[PDB]
Amino acid sequence: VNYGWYRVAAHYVANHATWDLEEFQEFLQGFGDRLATWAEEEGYFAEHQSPTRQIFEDYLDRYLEIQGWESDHQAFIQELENYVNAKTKKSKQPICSLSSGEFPSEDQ
RNA sequence: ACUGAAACGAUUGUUGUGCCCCUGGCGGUCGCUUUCAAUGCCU
Repeated sequence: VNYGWYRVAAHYVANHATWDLEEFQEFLQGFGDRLATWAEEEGYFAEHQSPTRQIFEDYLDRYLEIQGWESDHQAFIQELENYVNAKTKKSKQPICSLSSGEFPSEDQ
């Protein structure tokens, strides 16, 4: 619940108590852009992963066809292998509740 | 392991509370217990 920041904010809002909500939002938009520039001049944030692009490129490769595309037989073994292990310690995230689990899944 | 193995939409609850089959009403009207009779017969 990170109670400490509510004390920080309440000091800045008490010191500048003359503000209304809209001239406050004009402050905080400038505070965010300072934070953004400062974070990337120091390099203090990561180039985070891109997993949904990869599984989406593989979703297209299984299920989209234009006439005259080359096509392969799907490896349905991976869809069974993921079900056979869905309740076994060697599965890291839960299996999909809306589908078979042939693509990587994550908690809802 | 049947997309599996076990699997209570459940618990509690008043169709309730008030209510005059009520008000008005003459068993009424007409009607002779009537009609006839020797306290009699003799001293």
